[PDB]
Amino acid sequence: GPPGPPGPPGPVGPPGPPGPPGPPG
Amino acid sequence: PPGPPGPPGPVGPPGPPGPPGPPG
Amino acid sequence: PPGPPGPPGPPGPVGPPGPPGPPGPP
Repeated sequence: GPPGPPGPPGPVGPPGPPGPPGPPG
Repeated sequence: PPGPPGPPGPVGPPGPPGPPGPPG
Repeated sequence: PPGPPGPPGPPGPVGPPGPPGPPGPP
């Protein structure tokens, strides 16, 4: 028999890094 | 007789950076 | 007998954006 179909998508990736600091007051 | 579905793929990549912080 | 399992699926969605940065200096 032929191979089965592809598996499901993997899970959602991790959050990105924080943004840079805000502007001086 | 087809095989079963494959395994789940890899975790996605890290998200993009957040926005700049608040003014001081 | 059956075939072998299929290949892995694709990678998942990109992760969410990070949080806002820290405050600026006073």
